Amino acid sequence: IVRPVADFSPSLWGDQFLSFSIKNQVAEKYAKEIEALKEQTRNMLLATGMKLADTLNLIDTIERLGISYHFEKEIDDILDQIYNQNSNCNDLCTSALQFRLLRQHGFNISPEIFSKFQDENGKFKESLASDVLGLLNLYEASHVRTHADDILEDALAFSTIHLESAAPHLKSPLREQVTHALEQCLHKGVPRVETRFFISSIYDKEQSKNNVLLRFAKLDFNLLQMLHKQELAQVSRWWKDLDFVTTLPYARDRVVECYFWALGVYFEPQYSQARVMLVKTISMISIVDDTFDAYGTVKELEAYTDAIQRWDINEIDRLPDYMKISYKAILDLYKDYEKELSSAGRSHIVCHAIERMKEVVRNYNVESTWFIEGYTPPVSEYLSNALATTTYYYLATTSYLGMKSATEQDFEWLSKNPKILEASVIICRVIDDTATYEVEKSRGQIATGIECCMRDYGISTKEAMAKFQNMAETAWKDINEGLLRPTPVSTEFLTPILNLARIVEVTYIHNLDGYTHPEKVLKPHIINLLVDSIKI
Ligand SMILES: CC(C)=CCC/C(C)=C/CC/C(C)=C/COP(=O)(O)OP(=O)(O)O
Ligand SMILES: [Mg+2]
Ligand SMILES: [Mg+2]
Ligand SMILES: [Mg+2]
Repeated sequence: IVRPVADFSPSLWGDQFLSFSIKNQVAEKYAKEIEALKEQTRNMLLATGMKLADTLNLIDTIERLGISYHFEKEIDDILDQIYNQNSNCNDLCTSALQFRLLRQHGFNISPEIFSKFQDENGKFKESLASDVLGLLNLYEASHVRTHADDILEDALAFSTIHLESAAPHLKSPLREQVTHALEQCLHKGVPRVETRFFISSIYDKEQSKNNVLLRFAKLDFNLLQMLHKQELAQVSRWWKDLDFVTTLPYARDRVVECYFWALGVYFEPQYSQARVMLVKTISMISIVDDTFDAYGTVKELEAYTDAIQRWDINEIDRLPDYMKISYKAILDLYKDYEKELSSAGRSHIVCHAIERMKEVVRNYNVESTWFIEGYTPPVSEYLSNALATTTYYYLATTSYLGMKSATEQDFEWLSKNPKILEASVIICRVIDDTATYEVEKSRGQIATGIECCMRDYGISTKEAMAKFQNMAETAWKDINEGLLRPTPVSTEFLTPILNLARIVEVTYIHNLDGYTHPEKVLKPHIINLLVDSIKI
């Protein structure tokens, strides 16, 4: 008796990532020049007597070039002084850039800086329609607004229509920059993805470009990439020596895509241990999801759920043979995590990710019960269960394990479901439900998010999808507020949550599943970050 037929596609990568040997003489040549270039760039930033506009473009450029992680103190000192001087007598270009940079760094600059660009209605003067650089910087700023910033309600609609109108007659590479911004704003994009584009497609082709910065950025990207390929190789060998590819054939083989996810949360060198731990957890929870979703009967899913709650190797024999495989690999993974952290006396913190995982599994089992019964809950009740099945409470907790500065007090903050984490989870939930509604409705999912929304409020599929779209917009306003100073925990521990929200937006862009169907969205990203170097 049982089970379903297989419909998931295999790893489109094969074994091309399994073996990477660093050219050690090259790695050392790149690092040699980067040291030199890094200090020239420090002295650019610490130059006395620059104009406001010149300082902001410098800082903007270093950030989009992806080398700003080298200068976090310098950039901060400078923005703090800009914030505290209240300078605005400027143009739309400089004002909007000033607003965006300060807010992204948590400085609660007043949105009244924009009042001089508006009439008596809080609607932007149409005489600004001929100023393309002003419109571009306004467009990017409009994505960083909060609930206190309703003066900016018109800014996205206003800049968009006039950038669309101007774009075809613009010189290059400006035209390519405007066209790309309309597809993907800076604030909600994945940082490595935006950096690759900017270095190669834009800055490399500017006539105004600074040669020192460009070469710095190219060498730095390509050097980090060698690190990332080493990480991916070692994770690929771990996945292979597990061999779920042949013994648990019902599950997707997506370890490379899971690594891309992890790289989106943080790309810097100091988080290499954190990235390796995170990707192992993503790929394992993905197998557990396919067990609930694509193979296991209601009886054995109940046994799997209770074994996860009790968390004890003694429990394996109460499970079907095929569940013994994954269950043992899960218990083993956390015993590994404990050993790796034993060297800095941080083993005790592992228990936090584990409790979050038990929670994910309970809700997988509820979601299954709803399916068998054909139950369509209220939107209220649907959310109470379906928020945790995004796994985002659990990946956020897991992202802290490998960060050497995460303290127990940091995990306690996160355990209370703070507002910035709840918003990141809400974005994942509603975007995934909008993108995959038809996919599931076709194969009997009565308990799908949009369908609860339709039955509850008594509305069409169009109106349901627009209410979800709107929940996502509210959630971004709450993320943006959550970054403002004074912060509840250090900023280092907020950025991973923000980056989780960015991954959703990039993966589900234009509205179909990019994780299940990687060749859609992710394949070109993975090639640009992890296969092709930037050509010097
Ligand atoms: C939610 C999400 C996009 C997570 C991305 C990162 C991650 C943990 C992937 C694991 C596998 C997963 C949740 C696939 C979605 O399919 P599904 O339809 O079984 O997921 P669902 O039950 O959350 O809709
Ligand atoms: Mg599922
Ligand atoms: Mg699934
Ligand atoms: Mg789904």
